[PDB]
Amino acid sequence: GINSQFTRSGNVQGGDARASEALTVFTRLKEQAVAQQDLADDFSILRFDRDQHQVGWSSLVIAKQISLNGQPVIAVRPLILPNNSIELPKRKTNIVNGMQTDVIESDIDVGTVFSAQYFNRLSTYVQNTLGKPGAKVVLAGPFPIPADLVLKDSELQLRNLLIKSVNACDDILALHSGERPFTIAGLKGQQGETLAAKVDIRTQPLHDTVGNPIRADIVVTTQRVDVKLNQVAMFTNLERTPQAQAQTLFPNQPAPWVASVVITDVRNADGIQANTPEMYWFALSNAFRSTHGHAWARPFLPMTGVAKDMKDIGALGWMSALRNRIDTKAANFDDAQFGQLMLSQVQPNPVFQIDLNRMGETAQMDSLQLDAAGGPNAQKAAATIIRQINNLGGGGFERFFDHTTQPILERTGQVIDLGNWFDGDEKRDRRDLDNLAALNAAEGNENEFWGFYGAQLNPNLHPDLRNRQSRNYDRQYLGSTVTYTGKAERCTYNAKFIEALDRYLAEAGLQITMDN
Amino acid sequence: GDARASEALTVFTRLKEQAVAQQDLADDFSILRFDRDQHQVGWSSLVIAKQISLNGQPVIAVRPLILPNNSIELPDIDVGTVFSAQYFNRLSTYVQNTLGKPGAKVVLAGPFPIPADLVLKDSELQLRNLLIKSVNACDDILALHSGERPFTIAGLKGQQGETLAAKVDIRTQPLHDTVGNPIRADIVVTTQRVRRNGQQENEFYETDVKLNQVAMFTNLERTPPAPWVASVVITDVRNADGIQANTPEMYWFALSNAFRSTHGHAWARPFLPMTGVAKDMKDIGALGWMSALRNRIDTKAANFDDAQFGQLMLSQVQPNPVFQIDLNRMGETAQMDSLQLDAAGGPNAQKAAATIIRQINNLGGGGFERFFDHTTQPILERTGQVIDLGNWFDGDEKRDRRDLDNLAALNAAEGNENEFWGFYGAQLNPNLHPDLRNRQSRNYDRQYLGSTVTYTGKAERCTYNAKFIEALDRYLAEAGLQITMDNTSGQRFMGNSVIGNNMVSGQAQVH
Repeated sequence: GINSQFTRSGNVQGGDARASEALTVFTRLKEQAVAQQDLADDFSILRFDRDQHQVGWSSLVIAKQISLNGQPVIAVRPLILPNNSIELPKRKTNIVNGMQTDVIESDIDVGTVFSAQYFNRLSTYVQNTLGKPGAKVVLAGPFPIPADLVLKDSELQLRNLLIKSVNACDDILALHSGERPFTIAGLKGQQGETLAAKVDIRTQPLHDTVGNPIRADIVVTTQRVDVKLNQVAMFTNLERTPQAQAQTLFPNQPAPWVASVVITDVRNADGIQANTPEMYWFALSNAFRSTHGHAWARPFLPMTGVAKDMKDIGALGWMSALRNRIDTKAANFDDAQFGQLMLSQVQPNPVFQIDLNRMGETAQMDSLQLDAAGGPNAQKAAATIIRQINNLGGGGFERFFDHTTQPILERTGQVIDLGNWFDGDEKRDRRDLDNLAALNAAEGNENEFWGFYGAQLNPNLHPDLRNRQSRNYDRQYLGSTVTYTGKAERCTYNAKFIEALDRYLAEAGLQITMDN
Repeated sequence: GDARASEALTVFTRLKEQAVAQQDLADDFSILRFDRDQHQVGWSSLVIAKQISLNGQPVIAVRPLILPNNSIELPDIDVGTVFSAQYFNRLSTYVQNTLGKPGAKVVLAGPFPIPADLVLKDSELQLRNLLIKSVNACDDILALHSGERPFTIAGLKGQQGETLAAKVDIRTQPLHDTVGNPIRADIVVTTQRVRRNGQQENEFYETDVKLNQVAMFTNLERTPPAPWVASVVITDVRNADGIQANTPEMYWFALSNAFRSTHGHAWARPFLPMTGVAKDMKDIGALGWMSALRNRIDTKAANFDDAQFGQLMLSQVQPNPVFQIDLNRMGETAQMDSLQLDAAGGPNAQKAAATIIRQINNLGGGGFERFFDHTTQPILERTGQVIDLGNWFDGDEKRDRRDLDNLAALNAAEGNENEFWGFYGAQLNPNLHPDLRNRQSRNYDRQYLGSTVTYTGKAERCTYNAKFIEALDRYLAEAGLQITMDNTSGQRFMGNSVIGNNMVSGQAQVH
C-alpha cells in the first residue's frame, strides 16, 4: 500500500469497537450465570474479528464442543454484530431506460453477508481454535444483534439470548445424536385433559428475544386442562385479483378482494425449552384453526372508539362500485352490518402465506422451507419435510398426498424487509404498512395506490428497483424514522398441504375444543 | 491557578503512560506546558516536542495545542489573534532554553486549538486521536524539511496495474473532525482505488481502498440572465484514514478531486427536495420570494416533479458554479492553508506563489508552467468575508454554524424585504468597518437560529481562479488518472436548447 510507503511514526484508529464490548459483557454474563448454576460451563464463547479474516461483519460464535460416537463433532451458533460506524460498500445494479442507463445503489443487509464463504471461514477458525480439525461443523441458526441496542443497558435480554443460543446448540447437537422424536401420542394420557385453543386479538405488537417488534394481530395458542404449548402470531392482508376489477369496468351478465393470512411468529411456548421440528409443525397446525367462525376477520371489525387510520375499513369504499370513504364510525357500526359488508366485499375463504426469515430466531428451520420451494436442493428438502411430518404423526402421512405430485409451497418471488418505526411511545413493526393502510392513507387517488401495489409486486421490474420504491413509499408514510434490520421472503402454502396436514393430525389424535 | 492547563497536562500524561505499551507509536517525543502564569502571555498551551538533528543542527519541532478557558478574562480576541507573533516567539524561547539544546529552529507543524467547551474527564479516545495525529504531523513535517522523495502520480499504481475511481455522496449528518467539532458538509466526493482482479477472496470486505475525500456544500450568491449564481465552498479537505501521512501532494490531489462535481450538475443535488421531510431552511422554493411573483413554489406537492425542478434551475440559477474555499488559520491544515492565505496577497505573496507553483509541479512533473503560469494572473482572491466557525445545538445534536446560508435566511425570514438584503450586507459590504458587520452577523445568527450557539474560531473565505482549477484538472488528466463516474441526473422533451445559437441577426439591407 501507500501507508507503509512513508513509514510514519503514528497509528490511528483500530477498526473494531463493538466487538470488544460485546465480548466483555458476554463473558461477564456467562460467568454470572455459571456462578449460580444456571448453565453448564462445558460450552465456550469465542470472538471473530472482522479485520483478521477478511470478512464483512464480525460475528461471535457459541460452541458446545461435545464429541459423538468416538468422532469429533462441533455445533456452532453465530451471532452477528452490525456496526453503524463501519459502512461496507453498497451494491450497484444497472437499469436501462429508453436509450439511457442508470445505476441504482442498494444497501447490503445482514442476510447477504452470511455467505457460504463466511460459514467456511468461521468453521475453519473454530476448528483451529478448538484444536479438532477433523470435527464436523453444524449451525443452529445465525441471529443478528440489532444496532439500536446499547450494550451497557441490555442485561436481561442479552442473558436470555445467550440462554436460548446455548439451548439451540444443545438441541441441534442432540438432533444429530438422534433422540426419540416427540409424537402426539406422548401428549395424550390417562387424564382427559384435552387440549384447547383461546385465539385472542392484539393491538400492541409482540416482542422478540432482543426487543425487535413484530406485527401480530391474531394469535392462536394451545393449552392443557398454567401450561401452554404453542403460540402462532399472524395478521391479515388483502389482495386484489385481476378478474374482479375487470368485472367492475367491463361487467358481464365472487368479490373484489381476497383475504390473505401472513404467519409471522411460529415460536413455541415460553415455558417449554426444547425446539424441535415436531414442535414447529405442531405449532403450525394451529395456523389453520383461526378460520373457525371466520375469526381471522376479527381485526377488520371496527375498533372500540379508536380511529386508527391505518386500519379503517372505509378504504374499501375507495375501491368499489360506490365512492368515497365509508362512514363506518357512525351509529351504524354494528357487528351485523359489518358481517354483511364482509360477506359482499371479500371472499369467505383465505389464503395462507409466511414471511420466512433467513436470519430469524428459527432461521435454521426457515431455511428448510426456502429450499423446499425451489433451488437446486429441492427434492431432498421435500423428503426431509415429509419424513419429519411422518415422524411427528407416526402413521401413513404419504396416503393423504404425495409430495412429488404437488408442491409444498410456492416462492412467489417477493421480498419483505423487516424494520421498526417510532410513533407516540411504543414502537411498532415496519410490516404495518400493508395494503389496506396504504389505501386509507392515499384516501383515493387510484394511481397512487396502484403504483404502491406494483412497487410491492411487479414481475417486470428489477428487484432492486422494487425494493428502492418500497423503501421510498415506506419513508413517505408513517413518518421518516423507519429503521431496517433484515430481509424476508414471503411464500404461500398450497391449500392441499394444510388441508391434509390438519386432517392427518385429526386422524392421528386431535383432542382440541374451541368456542366462538 | 489555571486548572484547565493542569488537568490537560495530567490527562495527556496519562494517555502517554497508557500509550507507551508499544501497541502503538514510539517513544520519541515530549510534552511541555506553557501556561499563562510563567510568561507574559495570554492563552495557555500544551505543546509537543520532537528533536531531529539531520546534518547536525538539531531542529526542534512543535505543534502548539491552544487551551482556551471558560473561567478567565479573554484577553473579543479569538484563538487566531492571540497566536499572531508574540505567542510563537515566547514558545520558541521556551522550547529553546528549557529543552537543553539552545540554538535550534522551529517548524510549527500545524497548530491546533482544542475547543474550550469540551470536558476532558470523559473524552479519552478523542484526546488519544488528537495526540496520535499531532505526533504524526510533527514527524511528517520533518519528513518534508529534511530532503525526501515527494508523492507522485506514479505512486498511485503502487508498482502494479491498479485503477482509480471517484464517487459523490449526498449526506445529512455533518462530518466531524478529530475533536467533537462538526463541519457542515452535504456533498462528499470520495476517490478510491477499484480492484479489477475479479473480486475474489473478499466478499463484501471494505479492505482499505479509500484514497481521499473532500467535503463541501453549496452557497447561493446574488448579482445586481439568471440572477442567482451558484457557489461551492470547499470545507473539509482531509484525506482518508487509511493513509497516515499528510503531504502537500495529498492536498492537491484532494483539490483536483473537488472539481469533479460540475459533471452531471452534482452540486445541484442538495437543492433537490427529498420526499417525506419538511425540515425547512433548506427548501428550493425560497427563490420564489425573489422572482417576479411573490410566492413560494409548492415544493413538497405532487406537481413538483423532477422535470419541473430541472426547469426551476435553468430558469433561475446560472448553470456554472464558481469555486470558493474556507481557509482556516487555526485548522487541521493550518500549516498548509497559510501558503494559500499568503498567496491571496501580501508582503510574501510572490514567495507564496513561487513555492505553491513548485509544490504543485512536484506532483506530476509535466511542466505546470506551460498549462498555467503564476506571474500572468493570481491563483485565488479573498472575498473579504470573515466567516467564522461555531457550533449550535438542536434536536439533541450539534451542528456547524455554516448551516445558515443565504437560502436558509430566505426561508427563515420569508418573503419580507429589507431584512434578507440586510443579512446579505451584514455578510459583506465595502462601505463599513468589518467589526460592525461581524456584530450584525452574530446578532442575525442569534435571531434566526437558537441562541444556544457558541463560537469557536475564525476562518477566511476565498475564491479560486476560474481557469486555474481547469488547468489543474487538465494537468491531472494529461499526467494520467483514469477516473470513472456514473449516475448523474420527468423525461418529457423540453425545447431544443441548441437552436438559439444561430440567429443570423441583421438583414442584407440591399440598396
